[PDB]
This record gives sequence, C-alpha cells and structure tokens, in this order.
Amino acid sequence: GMEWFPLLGLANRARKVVSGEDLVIKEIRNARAKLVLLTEDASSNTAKKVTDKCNYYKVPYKKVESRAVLGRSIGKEARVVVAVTDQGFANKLISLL
Ligand SMILES: [K+]
Repeated sequence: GMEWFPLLGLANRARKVVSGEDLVIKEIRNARAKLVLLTEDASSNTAKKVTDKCNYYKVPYKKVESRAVLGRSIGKEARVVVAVTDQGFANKLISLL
C-alpha cells in the first residue's frame, strides 16, 4: 500500500525528478512538471506558493506525510517539494496516491 515510494525512486533514477521549490516552480512554468509532490509539514508559505502555481497551470499535486519520507523515496535525507517531469511516471504515481 506504499508502492508510490519505490516508484518515485525509479522515476528519480530515470532522471525524471526535480526537487526544491525554485526548481519545481521552474518546471511548472516550463510545462514540464506533470505531477508535484509536497509534504504535509511544508511551511504554510511554501505550500501556498506551490499549490497556487500548480492550480494556475493545471498541474496535479499530491501530499505525502513528511519531508523524511519524500526525501528518502529518492535517496535523500529530506525534501519538501518535488516534481515529476514524465507523464508516464506521473500518471502511475497519481493512481497510487
Ligand atoms: K525541497
């Protein structure tokens, strides 16, 4: 019931994942982000800025529990926001979240 975790890792090793608020906003603006993942513990300001951007540009977004789990899913210690730049991986992740 946590298949999204290894899948996001697969997407990252396929170089289809970018992380960090600034870089994610860049992918959204370039129409390359097909799914954005943000943590429930993101700062109020960060969550607001990112979700407003996603909604404006019609990019789907989903939230995961913590920055530890999001970071670990892609081999890092912690991440607050990431973007998946491949439609295939995005569609699969959306159905698992
Ligand atoms: K981050």
